Amino acid sequence: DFPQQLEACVKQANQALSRFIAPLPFQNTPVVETMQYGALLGGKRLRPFLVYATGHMFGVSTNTLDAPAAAVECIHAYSLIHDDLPAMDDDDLRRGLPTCHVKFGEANAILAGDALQTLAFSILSDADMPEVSDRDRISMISELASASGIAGMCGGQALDLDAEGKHVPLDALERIHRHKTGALIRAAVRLGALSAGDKGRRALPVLDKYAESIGLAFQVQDDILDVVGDTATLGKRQGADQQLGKSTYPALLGLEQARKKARDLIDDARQSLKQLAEQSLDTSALEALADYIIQRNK
Amino acid sequence: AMDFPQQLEACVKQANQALSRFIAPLPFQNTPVVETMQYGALLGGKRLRPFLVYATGHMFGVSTNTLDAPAAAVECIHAYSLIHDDLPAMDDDDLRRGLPTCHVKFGEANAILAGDALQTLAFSILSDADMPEVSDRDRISMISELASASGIAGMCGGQALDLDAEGKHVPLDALERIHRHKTGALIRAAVRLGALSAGDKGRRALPVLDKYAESIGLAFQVQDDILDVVGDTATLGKRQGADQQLGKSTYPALLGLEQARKKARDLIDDARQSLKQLAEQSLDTSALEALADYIIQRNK
Ligand SMILES: CC(C)=CCSP(=O)(O)OP(=O)(O)O
Ligand SMILES: CC(C)=CCSP(=O)(O)OP(=O)(O)O
Ligand SMILES: CC(C)CCOP(=O)(O)OP(=O)(O)O
Ligand SMILES: CC(C)CCOP(=O)(O)OP(=O)(O)O
Ligand SMILES: [Mg+2]
Ligand SMILES: [Mg+2]
Ligand SMILES: [Mg+2]
Ligand SMILES: [Mg+2]
Ligand SMILES: [Mg+2]
Ligand SMILES: [Mg+2]
Repeated sequence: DFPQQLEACVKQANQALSRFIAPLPFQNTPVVETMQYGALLGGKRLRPFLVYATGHMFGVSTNTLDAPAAAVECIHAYSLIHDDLPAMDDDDLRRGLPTCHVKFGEANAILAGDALQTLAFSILSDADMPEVSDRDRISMISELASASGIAGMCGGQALDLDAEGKHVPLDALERIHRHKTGALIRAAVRLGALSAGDKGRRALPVLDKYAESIGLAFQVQDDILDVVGDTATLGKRQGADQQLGKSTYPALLGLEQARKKARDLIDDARQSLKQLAEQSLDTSALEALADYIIQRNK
Repeated sequence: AMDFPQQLEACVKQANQALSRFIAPLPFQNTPVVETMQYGALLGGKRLRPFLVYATGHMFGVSTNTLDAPAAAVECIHAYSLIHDDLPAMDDDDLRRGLPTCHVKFGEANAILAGDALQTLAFSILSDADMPEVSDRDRISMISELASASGIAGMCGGQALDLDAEGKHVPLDALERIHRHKTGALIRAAVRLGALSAGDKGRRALPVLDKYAESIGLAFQVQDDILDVVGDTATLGKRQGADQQLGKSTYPALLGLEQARKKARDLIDDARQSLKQLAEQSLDTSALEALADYIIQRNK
């Protein structure tokens, strides 16, 4: 039952984040309230899911995986807070609630996003991960940083800002999505595998292919749902991309062709999972998620 | 012997070289966002935090080349913090380091992402850069420290209290709290990163180096408050009376100029008292003595 595994992942990840947010100073001040709101209230937690599902393949303990799970979700949550700001996408709705900058003001959203970024790295450097070597811990931190910064998520966000109003062609659009979305999703998978020493790293070339495909599919589905989704189901505004002239898969290719591309990427993702079930790994959660990425309505 | 003004410039040249070396391999060169990081990180600034890193590591025989990593890292964090600080939602400044601020020059969006990227870059340097005499444990401790000094327990927490204190004329203890977090934490991290580069010898010095750093840390910000009142815009690189314009809670606003000055003097008195304990173990404290003094003698 995949919806129960989602649900359980959400609960598990939220307690992980709360564990790491609890010892922080300034509890019940605006800025920290904004971090909790942005990190913990709503969300599918698909990236934590990727961390846990990857790590679980190699038999690493869930409790260990809480660290990298919470960390990728901190980067993710920070990314949404900034992405909603007036200078960026100017959204007032996210996860069925007023966005961070709307409820707490711009200054607090900005700072809460900054602080969440930093918390991702406190967690990866300070958290208990019993069976993870120092060298491996450094590799997780290195990967998360590269995936989140100008070579990954921030760099894609900048390609996205520059492509507003230009209706860039397919190759450039692929480049935007792979960076702004794909990179962090590949970091999730990679953090899961990096928790698992030699066997985890032996799976990386293939898990990489898997991650690059679901990562891109995830963003084209995000683009598709922006066009055809209900504001009430999505938790954020239908038509937000059209309204700003964002370059997207549906705007360029139309809906049918964009759905077709997302399906091609999941077919390919499934091929890469087929190679892992040959290294004796149980890919069942990673397959269910890959389907879910393009079948979901939120 | 020792000629502070040329050490300061050599440190700027060395830190800029280090920053540059870590930015060059990055993708999207000559695009608005990397232009914004380069502008905000490299064009001007005193590089006092890198000075702290270098000077501290040098006391323990640590190689300058190794120290380029933590030093560029603390300066990456510092630079990001300024870009976000000047934003219209924050301090709404149009002028820094003699030039238009990143948001005026590049747009708000580009300034937010440049800042975001510079923070991340800080952690990519500490995780990736070569640091041959530094152990894994010490590199993790460098990351953990920069992290807790940069976020809500340090610089960001400090910026949020600063923002909350606008128009609220907070008393001395709450003002000290603001300054120790928003400014102190990162200067202390520069010192800690220098010491952690030296492994065990550096760790044994931390209790004391912390006392030093805690005092120059606070001093830094009270002198920054004083300079906001009495400084020439053209010398500061930033607008005189910006604090007074936003109702910021500052040392001079609360205590007046004489008393803020005296508090800065007293904190450097204390900072140099701590450094005497380190010179007693035959560590050369002269560069940190000199910097402590420059922190309240400076006019920018
Ligand atoms: C926020 C980041 C880095 C990426 C996602 S793209 P987006 O602006 O389309 O995201 P939403 O549709 O706003 O959820
Ligand atoms: C920029 C950070 C984190 C702290 C310093 S306080 P400030 O806003 O007074 O600094 P400036 O005077 O704007 O340089
Ligand atoms: C497309 C994207 C990177 C922005 C939102 O991603 P998401 O649909 O996983 O958002 P949630 O965390 O709210 O589920
Ligand atoms: C007061 C403060 C922490 C912000 C500016 O610090 P600073 O005077 O070192 O600024 P520079 O990097 O421009 O020298
Ligand atoms: Mg958005
Ligand atoms: Mg966006
Ligand atoms: Mg979208
Ligand atoms: Mg300020
Ligand atoms: Mg300011
Ligand atoms: Mg100031």
